Amino acid sequence: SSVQTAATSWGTVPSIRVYTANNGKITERCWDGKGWYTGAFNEPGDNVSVTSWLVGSAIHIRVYASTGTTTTEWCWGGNGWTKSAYTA
Amino acid sequence: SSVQTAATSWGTVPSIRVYTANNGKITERCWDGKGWYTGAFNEPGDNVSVTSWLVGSAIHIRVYASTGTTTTEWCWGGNGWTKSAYTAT
Amino acid sequence: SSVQTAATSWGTVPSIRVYTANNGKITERCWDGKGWYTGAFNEPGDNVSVTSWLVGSAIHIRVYASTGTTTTEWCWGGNGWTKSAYTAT
Ligand SMILES: C[C@@H]1O[C@@H](O[C@H]2[C@H](O[C@@H]3[C@@H](O)[C@H](O)CO[C@@H]3O)O[C@H](CO)[C@H](O)[C@@H]2O)[C@@H](O)[C@H](O)[C@@H]1O
Ligand SMILES: C[C@@H]1O[C@@H](O[C@H]2[C@H](O[C@@H]3[C@@H](O)[C@H](O)CO[C@@H]3O)O[C@H](CO)[C@H](O)[C@@H]2O)[C@@H](O)[C@H](O)[C@@H]1O
Ligand SMILES: C[C@@H]1O[C@@H](O[C@H]2[C@H](O[C@@H]3[C@@H](O)[C@H](O)CO[C@@H]3O)O[C@H](CO)[C@H](O)[C@@H]2O)[C@@H](O)[C@H](O)[C@@H]1O
Ligand SMILES: C[C@@H]1O[C@@H](O)[C@@H](O)[C@H](O)[C@@H]1O
Ligand SMILES: C[C@@H]1O[C@@H](O)[C@@H](O)[C@H](O)[C@@H]1O
Ligand SMILES: C[C@@H]1O[C@@H](O)[C@@H](O)[C@H](O)[C@@H]1O
Repeated sequence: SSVQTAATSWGTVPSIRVYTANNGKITERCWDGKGWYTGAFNEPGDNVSVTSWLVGSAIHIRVYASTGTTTTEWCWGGNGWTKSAYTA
Repeated sequence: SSVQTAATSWGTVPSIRVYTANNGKITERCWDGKGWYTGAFNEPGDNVSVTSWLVGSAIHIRVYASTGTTTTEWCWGGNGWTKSAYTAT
Repeated sequence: SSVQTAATSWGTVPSIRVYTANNGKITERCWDGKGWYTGAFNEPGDNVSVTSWLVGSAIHIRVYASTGTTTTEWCWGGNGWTKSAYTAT
């Protein structure tokens, strides 16, 4: 068995976010040009994927966290992480 | 066990496509700014990844669907999904 | 069981790189507009993800290769692949 990761990046610095599903929990490591740090994202899941887009200089991120057949969408728009009503 | 997903997005609306491998079948959920809907993509696979690029406002998508060691490339270019001749190795 | 892939792309040609974890080894298939070929990337891993960004016309790629709880970051910036000091948590 191994952990399962997902990655996204933006700009040219770059900024990078790496998500890791490990024993039913997803955590986040972050690079903004000056070291890797532990990010605010921490939610349940056995599987993770991610996508992101910029609106001007502001990053928007969607993290799809799945356990069993249930997928939860987590949303970042600059002010914290919230789960949406997204339902597979 | 759990399902396995892959996601891609484009533009600033944005549009998002989320692919889910579940019991050997990959399906697709779609967002173009006005609700989530079930997409046209439905193909066999135990594993899925995706990438996409824009040419102007036209989206192009490649979905890599795997079973065993066999990886099949599915292509969207505005007018349906088609399997390419892509092979692993 | 099945292989596990990750994909990235850039520009409008486009270029595409597909990474596959297969029996503890990750390999790479490449498209630059003129056929699929086996890429330089070949490293151990049971799981792979990837991201890339352009700086002008130069592609930069990070591949995250995991075995157990150990994740290795492999870096391409035009001159070959090297591992960084990236350590999970
Ligand atoms: C996208 C977001 O990134 C981190 O959020 C932290 C936020 O970090 C960033 C900032 O340092 C960077 O240079 C550019 O933008 C980002 O938003 O910074 C604030 C403090 O200003 C907090 O530390 C945020 O946690 C992650 O922690 C988030 O989970 C998310 O990935
Ligand atoms: C990329 C494509 O998206 C869906 O295709 C549907 C298509 O949707 C899109 C459109 O509504 C959007 O605003 C921009 O581009 C797309 O083409 O719209 C037609 C009706 O106009 C059908 O609904 C298509 O199914 C998915 O269903 C496809 O699988 C694919 O992801
Ligand atoms: C990004 C890189 O791509 C391959 O590297 C090969 C390199 O390929 C590219 C070139 O042919 C293309 O038109 C645009 O840029 C790329 O860098 O070409 C050199 C010799 O010219 C070698 O063939 C490199 O191997 C992969 O092999 C790398 O692993 C990586 O994905
Ligand atoms: C881009 C969209 O952002 C919000 O409206 C979310 O609630 C949606 O589920 C989608 O991710
Ligand atoms: C970008 C390229 O598009 C088509 O030519 C496909 O047949 C290739 O396999 C590749 O995806
Ligand atoms: C963008 C950064 O590039 C190098 O500095 C690496 O050592 C980092 O881990 C990161 O990927």
